[PDB]
Amino acid sequence: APQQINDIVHRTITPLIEQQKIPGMAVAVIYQGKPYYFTWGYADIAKKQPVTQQTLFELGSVSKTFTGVLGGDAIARGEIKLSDPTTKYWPELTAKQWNGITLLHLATYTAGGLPLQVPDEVKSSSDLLRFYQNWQPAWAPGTQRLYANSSIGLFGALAVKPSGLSFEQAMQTRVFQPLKLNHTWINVPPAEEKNYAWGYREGKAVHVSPGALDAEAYGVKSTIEDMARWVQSNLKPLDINEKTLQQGIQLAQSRYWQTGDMYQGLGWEMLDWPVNPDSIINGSDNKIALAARPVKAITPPTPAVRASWVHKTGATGGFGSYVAFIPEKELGIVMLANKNYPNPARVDAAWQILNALQ
Ligand SMILES: CCN1C(=O)CC(=O)N(CC)C1=S
Ligand SMILES: CCN1C(=O)CC(=O)N(CC)C1=S
Repeated sequence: APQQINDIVHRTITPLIEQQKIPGMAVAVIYQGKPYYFTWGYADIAKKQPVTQQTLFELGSVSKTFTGVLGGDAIARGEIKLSDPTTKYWPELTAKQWNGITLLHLATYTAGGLPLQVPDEVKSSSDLLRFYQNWQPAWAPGTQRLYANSSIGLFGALAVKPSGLSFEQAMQTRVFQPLKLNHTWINVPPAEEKNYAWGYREGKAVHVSPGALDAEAYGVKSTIEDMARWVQSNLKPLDINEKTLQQGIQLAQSRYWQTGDMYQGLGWEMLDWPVNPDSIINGSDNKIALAARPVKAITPPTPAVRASWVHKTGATGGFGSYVAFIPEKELGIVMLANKNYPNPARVDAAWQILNALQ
């Protein structure tokens, strides 16, 4: 790799790992469309297993970008419309507050205050129905963005209903496989378990627990190589042969809502490039990222803007991940770690690295 890339990455990531006490980390830098890989530390401390390019990390919320793209693919297939009412795909949802709440609203956290987490008490499908039936919005639909697994999670579930496929099957066959993401999983098969890093929370080794709509909201695990390929795909959607997937990716980066200087896509979030680093750094802090904020409707949505900082932070109990890229520049980065460390530290490192290379 170019010594510039090596120095920039190492000078940035080494202190980050030290300061944040990150056990293991993998980084991919996409420079002029080509990936460059870097690994540090341990995937499994007790077994002294190092991080490698084949190490599986929990993506957490970065999963929502796959979910967004899968939804976009379903739109392109004509199987769903984002303008349709939610009740069209879930007739049992008869409570009156669901009037006027569309798939768009679910996909973009603008339904009116759906909670961050689906309650752990929800186990069966009937529990799930009861939950959404009894949910009372704090706001009118399409007025406030509140980041929520219960929102985009339900979107994912409904988006694949007409296809007849389970969410996992739709994702595998319509997204993972055509993009040759051969080491990306919703459920890690035993054959791949040896590469599945442990997460670390408070010194304890942890993996993500099963939960309602987990697959749809935070259930993807991937390697640094597949995630680099994921970024390449989202950098250059036109190079992709499957028409609907190609279109789906474009739709996922459309700008549907604005709050502050940020735009909400399907899973992906975007800002105009060049960005104010303080804005994306401070904005990633949960006190802002998880806050209720008013939205300006983008009518109609702006098609994917090449001059954008496109990104997503992700977390599970034991993992912290970040993906960012700039389509106009053929420039991107993936940061995968088996510790959930503060978002602003992730974004700061990413902007430091990409800015030096642009
Ligand atoms: C649905 C119309 N539309 C958009 O709003 C944005 C976009 O990028 N594209 C192209 C795939 C379309 S068709
Ligand atoms: C349910 C997954 N998960 C976590 O475990 C921890 C966390 O901070 N976040 C982000 C809100 C998520 S989605």
